[PDB]
Amino acid sequence: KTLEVWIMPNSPQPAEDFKALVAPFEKAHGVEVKVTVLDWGVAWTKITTAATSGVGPDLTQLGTTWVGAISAMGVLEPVDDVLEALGGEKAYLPAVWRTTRLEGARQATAVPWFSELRAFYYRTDALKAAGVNPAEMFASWQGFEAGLARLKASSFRDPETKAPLAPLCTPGRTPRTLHNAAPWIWGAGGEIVRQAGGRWQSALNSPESLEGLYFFLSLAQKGYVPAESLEKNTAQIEADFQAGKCAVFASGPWMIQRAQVPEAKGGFAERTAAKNLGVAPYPAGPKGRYTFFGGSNLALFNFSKNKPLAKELLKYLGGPEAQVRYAQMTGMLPALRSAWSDPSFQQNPLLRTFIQAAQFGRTYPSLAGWGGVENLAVQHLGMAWDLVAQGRLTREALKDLMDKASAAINQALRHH
Ligand SMILES: OC[C@H]1O[C@@H](O[C@H]2[C@H](O)[C@@H](O)[C@H](O[C@H]3[C@H](O)[C@@H](O)[C@H](O[C@H]4[C@H](O)[C@@H](O)[C@H](O)O[C@@H]4CO)O[C@@H]3CO)O[C@@H]2CO)[C@H](O)[C@@H](O)[C@@H]1O
Ligand SMILES: O=S([O-])[O-]
Ligand SMILES: [Cl-]
Ligand SMILES: [Cl-]
Repeated sequence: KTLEVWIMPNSPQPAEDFKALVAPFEKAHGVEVKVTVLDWGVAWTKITTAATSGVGPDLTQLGTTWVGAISAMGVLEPVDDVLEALGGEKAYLPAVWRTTRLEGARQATAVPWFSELRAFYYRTDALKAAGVNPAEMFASWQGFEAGLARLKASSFRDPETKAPLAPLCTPGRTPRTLHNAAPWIWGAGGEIVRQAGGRWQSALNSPESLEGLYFFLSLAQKGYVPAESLEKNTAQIEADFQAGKCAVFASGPWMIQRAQVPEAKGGFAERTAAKNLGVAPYPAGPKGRYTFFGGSNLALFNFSKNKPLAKELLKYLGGPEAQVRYAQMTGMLPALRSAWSDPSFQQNPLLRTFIQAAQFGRTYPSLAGWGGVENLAVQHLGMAWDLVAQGRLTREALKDLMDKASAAINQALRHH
């Protein structure tokens, strides 16, 4: 007997860690779990091709923001039974519960696996050298910009690179997601989409969304993000932070784990950044404090030939033992609320900051059209980063680009 599972790179050795996670299950049931690791860049294509073709695994990892879209194609097995066996609605943060289904759908189609949310890594040595108190820098938009100005004026040089650090690293290539931009949209009192009388519309071109997006993109145009960074993607910016080229960088809790792993094993423990590593929440914007809260769920294709066994594996991977173990392996947080209280998560001072930041966590709505909405948004946001790189992003040009984005998004949303 065989189960196939598709996962994304959640840990330093994704396949080996997942095999070690499921070895007790394999023994107890007399079964082999075969795993295939999909890059996040190609996962959507691979998963939607399995969905329409009927050729795929028994289980796939799904990003929380994708559950609605894949569920709407009618290809996922109901898993309300698994969720009831895991403790039902009360066993999960409501934000997590809402990712188990397409908004407004009758049955659940995904089991929560892990949660993640975004905060700022910072170089503790660089902020001390600049005279920046992270408590002031990360409290407010004004404190954020004031600390980036101090980091820009700093005479600090990395002790390995013998070079200055960039104040902020953020990618300017066409993003794959709005994860980096969302907290600035939200902090200004904006939204990506808004429901009015049942129907979803873009709000990327609202005055509030434009204020937040402009604030964020203009940090790079004011010189706090180097030119080189706007020609880089997330993976390259992450490597730059790890190699000691950036003072401040937004990411998920996984990087805490990677900071404790040797380079040999796909970590960065030997690097100065790992030994001078701090974490602070996103600053409060004028309409409050938000950060992106996501993670990944597991779903069972309705064409699987091993549904009963597959659901046993969903109950295993969703349950307390596997939930704590996999969070430990990945640096992610458990999707199961009770597992947050495990003392292993409360003892890393950096992870404790992620946990506290979850009070301001915000999710995308679970829409059928989400894949197309985010794809359309990031294509237009890619062009606004192109203007930034030329010093030509004006409020007017950003409004023009978000009006186009909003037309495209409203036209896609009318197709559901
Ligand atoms: O949008 C869909 C989905 O996104 C989820 O967020 C994902 C990001 O999409 C993804 O790009 C990000 O990828 C991380 C990966 O998790 C890490 O393991 C990896 O970390 C190491 C890695 O071990 C090495 O192999 C790699 O080469 O280098 C890095 C350096 O430390 O870093 C990548 C790149 O950022 O992971 C996110 C979390 O899963 C949301 O969570 C979800 O809600 C969305 O639906
Ligand atoms: O940053 S100035 O263009 O508002
Ligand atoms: Cl961005
Ligand atoms: Cl939103």
